Amino acid sequence: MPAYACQRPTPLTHHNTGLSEALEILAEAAGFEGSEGRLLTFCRAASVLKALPSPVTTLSQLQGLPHFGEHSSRVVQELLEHGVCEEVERVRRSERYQTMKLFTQIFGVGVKTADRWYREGLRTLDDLREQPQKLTQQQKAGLQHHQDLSTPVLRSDVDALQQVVEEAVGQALPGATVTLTGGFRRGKLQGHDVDFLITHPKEGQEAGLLPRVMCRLQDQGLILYHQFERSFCIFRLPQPGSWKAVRVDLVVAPVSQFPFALLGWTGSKLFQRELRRFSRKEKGLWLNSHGLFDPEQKTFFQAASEEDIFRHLGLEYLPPEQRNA
DNA sequence: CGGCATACG
DNA sequence: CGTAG
DNA sequence: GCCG
Ligand SMILES: [Mn+2]
Ligand SMILES: [Mn+2]
Ligand SMILES: [Mn+2]
Ligand SMILES: [Mn+2]
Ligand SMILES: [Mn+2]
Ligand SMILES: [Mn+2]
Ligand code: NA
Repeated sequence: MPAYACQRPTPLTHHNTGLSEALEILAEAAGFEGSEGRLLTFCRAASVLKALPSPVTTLSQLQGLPHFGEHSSRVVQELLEHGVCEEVERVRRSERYQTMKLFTQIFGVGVKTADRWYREGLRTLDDLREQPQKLTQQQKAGLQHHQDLSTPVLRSDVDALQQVVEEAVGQALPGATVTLTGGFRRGKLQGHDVDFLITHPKEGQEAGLLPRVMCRLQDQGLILYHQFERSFCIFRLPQPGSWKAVRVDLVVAPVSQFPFALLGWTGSKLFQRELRRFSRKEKGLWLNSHGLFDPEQKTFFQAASEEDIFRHLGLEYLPPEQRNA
């Protein structure tokens, strides 16, 4: 088992679901306390289990696996022996965890804002609604639409959104293309948001495109909220006899950068952090969603595909459906 | 022990 | 500070 | 919390 998640296939569904979910509770709780290091370790240990070819049945099977030390191994041992881990259950039913999770899941609210609200005694969404004076425009939108935004987005929803985005993009710039990214590109059947990457085959024609796209969507009455190259919107998606709010991200990249932006926006989050860590620490190259930089020769690697990028990093190619780290 | 990814709005 | 993957 |  390789030590970096970008070195191993990770499918969407796997053979250690319960174990990985428990470790990801502890990872999330570490984040709510600001312990980014512990969050990462628990996230990586969870992802190792997702990559295994069969169920862990015995503690012996953890020996030699990367990111399993005393703590993550104890968690697994208790779940193997009792079907529950007392630490995990204590986190689950703690008022701190429940409230931080409820608050941070609001669009516009991060750990730091949720933490300050928690320290102020706030616990519920209606607590936040009673003092709108204390909210940003973005948070007011996230709270107004919170119920819809908590409802799973389905693939049928995605196909309808993509057609309307393509129609606005085609008017903004003939020849521009729309690619579905994020978790749907990794094969998920449901999601909590939809992500699109927009480019044009003639380098430079994409400049100025996103304002033109947004203005057209707004004029069609489709934009419930928006605020450049990245747009974090809330779309009005028609539904049987009604509609629902859906989070949509629209991103523009020049075709020279498109492989890097595709790679980054396709995720997963952990996969991209691990890929960039691997790039820098093992290969001495600096990766982001714009490009891959050699800091010794001071040159950018030209890529025509994701396959190019994996090759330039010395990694076996992984299709999106195996990047579910 | 230091590191933990790296951007944009 | 928020957002993204 | 774990790795190197
Ligand atoms: Mn026991
Ligand atoms: Mn997404
Ligand atoms: Mn998104
Ligand atoms: Mn840019
Ligand atoms: Mn230390
Ligand atoms: Mn970037
Ligand atoms: Na949030």
